[PDB]
Amino acid sequence: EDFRPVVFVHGLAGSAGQFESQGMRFAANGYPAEYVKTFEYDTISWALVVETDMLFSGLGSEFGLNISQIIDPETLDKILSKSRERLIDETFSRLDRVIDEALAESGADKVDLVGHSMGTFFLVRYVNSSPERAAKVAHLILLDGVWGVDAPEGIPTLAVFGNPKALPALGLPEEKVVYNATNVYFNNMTHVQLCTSPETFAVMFEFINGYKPATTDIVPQDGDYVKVKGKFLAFATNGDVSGWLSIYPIDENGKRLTRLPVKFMRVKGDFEVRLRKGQLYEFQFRKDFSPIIYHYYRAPFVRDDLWARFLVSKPPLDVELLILPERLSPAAKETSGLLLIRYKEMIGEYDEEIGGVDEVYVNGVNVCTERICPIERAVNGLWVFDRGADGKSDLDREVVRYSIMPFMSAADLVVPAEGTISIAVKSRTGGEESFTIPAWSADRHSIIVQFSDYIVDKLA
Ligand SMILES: [Cl-]
Repeated sequence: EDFRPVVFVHGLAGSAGQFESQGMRFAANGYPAEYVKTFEYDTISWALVVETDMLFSGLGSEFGLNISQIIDPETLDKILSKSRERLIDETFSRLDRVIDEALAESGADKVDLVGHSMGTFFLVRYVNSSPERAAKVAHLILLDGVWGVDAPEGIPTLAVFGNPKALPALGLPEEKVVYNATNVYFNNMTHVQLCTSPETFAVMFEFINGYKPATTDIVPQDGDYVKVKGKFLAFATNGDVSGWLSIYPIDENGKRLTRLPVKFMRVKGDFEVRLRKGQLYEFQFRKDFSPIIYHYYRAPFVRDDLWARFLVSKPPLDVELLILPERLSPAAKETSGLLLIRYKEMIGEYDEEIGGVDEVYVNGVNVCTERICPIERAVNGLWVFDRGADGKSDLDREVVRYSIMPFMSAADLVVPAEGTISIAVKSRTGGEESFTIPAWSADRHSIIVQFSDYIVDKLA
């Protein structure tokens, strides 16, 4: 049996990340790893400059609208004043090039396209832009995005929808339906969860090949060394980010097992490295013109991953600024700053349809309350710092500066910069995950811990 390449188009504030576990699920099922292609683009210019089209009644922009608030007036003016048409020629061109180099390197003739959130809106404009394009497409998958339109002409369509409750920005929907297509609904999944979900990988595999797949678990591959091919790129705009990568292996408490790194390298966007399967690692990144030190943490690589993404904070959506006032008080040398990420909504409020709530333990305190991670917010990024630098942990006063940010939320917690910190998460879909890392100083360090979208319960 033979597979055809797949291209993945992220949604607003998204990236290849949302399709990293999917790329590995396809891998263990035969798919040669280098076939799962991700297409990244400027989610901020797209939603602002294109999706404010009347083509879907301005329905795609909704999300770029809110997130743009943080933009500097001069720079936002610059953005909107870009030519709507040229940015679509340019961009859809880069997608052609990408799809070609696909068929070409694989020998197949048709490819399968996947779209998520604003990304669905993207794909559709694309497949309907001409015949020659709709020609090079085998099947089309539209994850929890556009609805209320007819699927492209003569091209097998698949559209999956999650619980709308966790997606305010799309509104009053009685039934999400992409006409004449195969519709699948998981009313027990939230927006991004549904993109990285295993239960959603199955439906995907079947619809594009013709048969359910062997497994949907992340399979630890034979061997001692895995190949990671990631990228340090700017949040939301996905531009390449320049810096220095130092890799230090560590023990169950974040302490470095070597005095020097096992890898130190110049990075300008993309990067490749060979690492030991199942080994804990700390990714220390120093971005250009920022004296801040970034400590990236996550679960070990049980197998080749060619879609790892490390998100950096850059202009125009310099999201790290909102935390700036604080990083600057002398209080900072006494607290630690954390960013908890999980491409699977961390819910703090119960909802029958959803089925549960997660718990995120930072130093014993659970920071995934009902007022910090309500479903509406669809929390994927979570900042944990000393709000105000008062040294007091008001966990009931929601940090307001994230009100507007899509997919984020924060929480006023004090995490002592002495010894270590302990993040422990009991996922709402069963399974705990836990990390213990050095408690770095908020004055010179930022800490990014990334939870795994997939988590097993070999007993439940
Ligand atoms: Cl605030």
